Amino acid sequence: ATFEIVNRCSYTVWAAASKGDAALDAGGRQLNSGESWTINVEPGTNGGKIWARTDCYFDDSGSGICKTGDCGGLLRCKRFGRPPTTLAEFSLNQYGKDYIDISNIKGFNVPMNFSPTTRGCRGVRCAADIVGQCPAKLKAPGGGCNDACTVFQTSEYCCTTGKCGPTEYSRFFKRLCPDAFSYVLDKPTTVTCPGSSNYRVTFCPT
Repeated sequence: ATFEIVNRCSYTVWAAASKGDAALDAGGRQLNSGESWTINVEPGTNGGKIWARTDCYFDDSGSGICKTGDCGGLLRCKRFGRPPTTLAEFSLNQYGKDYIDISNIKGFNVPMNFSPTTRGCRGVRCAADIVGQCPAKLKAPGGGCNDACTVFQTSEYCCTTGKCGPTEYSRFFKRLCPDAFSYVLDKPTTVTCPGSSNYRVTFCPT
């Protein structure tokens, strides 16, 4: 599958793509304002994620740090990023279908649209000013809006037992972005697409 990753933000982002124990394609790249990066994701990829990283500093070997979404200090991500990260999530060619969603379960840093570029399904978007509106206790001093599990580490926020409900904090994300997951057991907002669809992830879509 092809993913076109497009930065419409006025600021540079460092895109990242991983399935948690491996990079997808090159794993990461700088995207200046307006730039597009096309990656190839292996068919059958289960639990893939794409995100933006902000305020990164890398040396000549691709080692450094990002203020949001850092993946063990690498330009080319092999692992998932440090919250807060708005997440484009996908599992491809799962019994003949693709499954896509946006998640705020690991917080929010950059607004994003995640849409198919091929026929047969719809896209999802979380484009509200979640950082600007972020509850005081969730504001990441490094930048972005943390999820409550990251901040408070409770069974209720982290859904440790598999029995959690919505919270004041999850309802904040849900109110601003109804089409993204706000907590682990949220009513699913997953879109079913034809197997082997292609996609575009757009940062700052509005």
